[PDB]
Amino acid sequence: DVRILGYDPLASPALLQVQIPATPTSLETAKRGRREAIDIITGKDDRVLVIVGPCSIHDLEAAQEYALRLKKLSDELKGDLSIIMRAYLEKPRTTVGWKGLINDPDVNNTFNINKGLQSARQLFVNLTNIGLPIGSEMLDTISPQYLADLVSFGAIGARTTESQLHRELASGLSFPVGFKNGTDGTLNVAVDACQAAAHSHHFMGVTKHGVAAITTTKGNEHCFVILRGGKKGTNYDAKSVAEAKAQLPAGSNGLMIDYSHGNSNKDFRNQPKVNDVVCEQIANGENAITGVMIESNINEGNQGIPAGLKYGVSITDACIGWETTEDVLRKLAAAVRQRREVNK
Amino acid sequence: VRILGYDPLASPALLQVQIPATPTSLETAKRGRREAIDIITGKDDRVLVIVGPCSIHDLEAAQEYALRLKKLSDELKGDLSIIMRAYLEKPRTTVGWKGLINDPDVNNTFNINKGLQSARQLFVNLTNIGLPIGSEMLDTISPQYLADLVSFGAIGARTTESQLHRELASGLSFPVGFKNGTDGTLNVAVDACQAAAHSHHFMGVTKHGVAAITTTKGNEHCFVILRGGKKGTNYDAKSVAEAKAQLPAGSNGLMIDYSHGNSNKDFRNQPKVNDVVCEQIANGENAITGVMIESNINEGNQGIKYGVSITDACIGWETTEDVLRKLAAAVRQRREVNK
Repeated sequence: DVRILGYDPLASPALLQVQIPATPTSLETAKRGRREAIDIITGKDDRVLVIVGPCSIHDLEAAQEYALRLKKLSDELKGDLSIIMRAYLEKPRTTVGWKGLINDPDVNNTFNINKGLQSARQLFVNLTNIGLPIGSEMLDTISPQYLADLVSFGAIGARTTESQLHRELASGLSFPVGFKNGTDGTLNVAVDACQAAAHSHHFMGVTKHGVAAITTTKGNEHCFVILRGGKKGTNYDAKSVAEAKAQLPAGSNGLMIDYSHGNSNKDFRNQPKVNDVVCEQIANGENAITGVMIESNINEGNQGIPAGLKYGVSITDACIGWETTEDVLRKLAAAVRQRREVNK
Repeated sequence: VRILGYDPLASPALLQVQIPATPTSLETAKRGRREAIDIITGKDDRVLVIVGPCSIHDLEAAQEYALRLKKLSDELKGDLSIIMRAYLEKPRTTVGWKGLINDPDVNNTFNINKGLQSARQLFVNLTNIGLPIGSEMLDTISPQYLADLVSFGAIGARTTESQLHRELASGLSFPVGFKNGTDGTLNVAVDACQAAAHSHHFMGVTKHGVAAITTTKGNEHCFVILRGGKKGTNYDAKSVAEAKAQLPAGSNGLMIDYSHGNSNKDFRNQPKVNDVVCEQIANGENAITGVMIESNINEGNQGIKYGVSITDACIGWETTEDVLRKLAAAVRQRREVNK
């Protein structure tokens, strides 16, 4: 313990779950989000699954406002799109920086993780309680025990798609899991991850009672590849999509395309450009594209962490604002309708 | 719905009572760390060598290997500081045998409590003969059971980018080598060393086997391991010059893995990589402070024979002697250059 400063007590999952119960609405919402997401990625439904919302959540009330606008849009476009809100609680850093709402809910380097788990769970109940399903990046392998009952979708980030621990984690999650392609822009690691996660694994993990035990998973048949560009370039276009389709094994689920990150080339204004190219593929009969991801907030851009934060603006990566989001989604729903025409 | 179930797990503290370190084991681990630190931080002009099997599946074969390695270590100690690879955890490309801890019987029964007892008994057995050991830290819970015996940890190419493994390293009491990425570039290993040098706060399992919030202090003894990848091998002078060019101030010396990416998928290339690395060292390259060698009693591998790897192919004992004696010579030559 030369490099361990200390340990602080942590409430168990079971304890937090009693303290912050899911409402029946929250639970039905999470189940429905899972059902719709499965039906889409497995080709039973010809709608597109859309994971859309903030790069990260740092503000429960602004997250609620965003959610109410998203749910309204989602009610309008539900013939064409199954919408899940990005409610991301955990942020992998290039080196160091704010890791998200759980790790440091006060965003002031006090690292009050019990309050962070309380805030995260309260947030997930608040969003799902209005009938809006949520998804998050599953970065921590312990935190999902606190939150999994409320979640309809998990992502594994580009920096952890290759990680055996994250493939083991995904193999035991009760909802669909998207693996990002690697930061270098190649697909093989995400295809490999979906294979690995489809198998049962045995590994040490923390239970609802907060104790380590040996977990046996069943394997998760609802993992899919997310194309998110990378060093080798963007990969949302028809040729990259064809390339991806060629690498997918029998039994594979549909592809999801992330408009942001590697596919935006360091500029949120590019998300609508990626939309137009993806919509052209879909409208013209591409059925292997079953999902998209969009980094969207109330207002566009991002800001520094100095509290004196501007309302409704990301404190991590730059997002498109709400108004651009509505345009992009209506455009995407139009493309879904056209694809239906092509398929008849 | 996707959890079949949970089986009880002995706590780290329990297993530490059940399989105690000897005083020699503890001293050996401490010495291994001191020596590795002095090398990677430039205090000592010997080279640090992490050498031994791709993986351990057989404690008796590992012991006989250790006894040969400890004897060679005593011969070459003015020039090399040797730590044995005792790798218990193996990351797979998709699926396959994950190593001794996960499935000690190698038959898909997954008796993790027995794997942890075999792992700890193995680590005691090796350090008890005065030979320090090192392992890849894949599992973030496993180190609680074994850390007192370990002098070096590696983070594999597939997990150098993972925030969880950078957090882990920041709290380990020994030097940690981050492998470069599977694409063959070093940026992610440089970033990882930066990240692991900082204090972190995260949920982790304690010695009593319960989850708690850990605060780490940061690990200043992390270094980059050059291990090739898609982009090509990276053990040559140009690769080393490019690597030194991206190291921040305060960086530790580089380690070169002779195997994996650097071997073009062919264990017989490790002595060729040795020649090229020796030539740089002998001629005055002081940034190369460590090497890593996949070595066993007998050469090659086998699919799932005594002294032969069941994972990646290794060089055999005799080749290993020759490689390490040549390396030692290169170290002596570098001392001459630096005068």
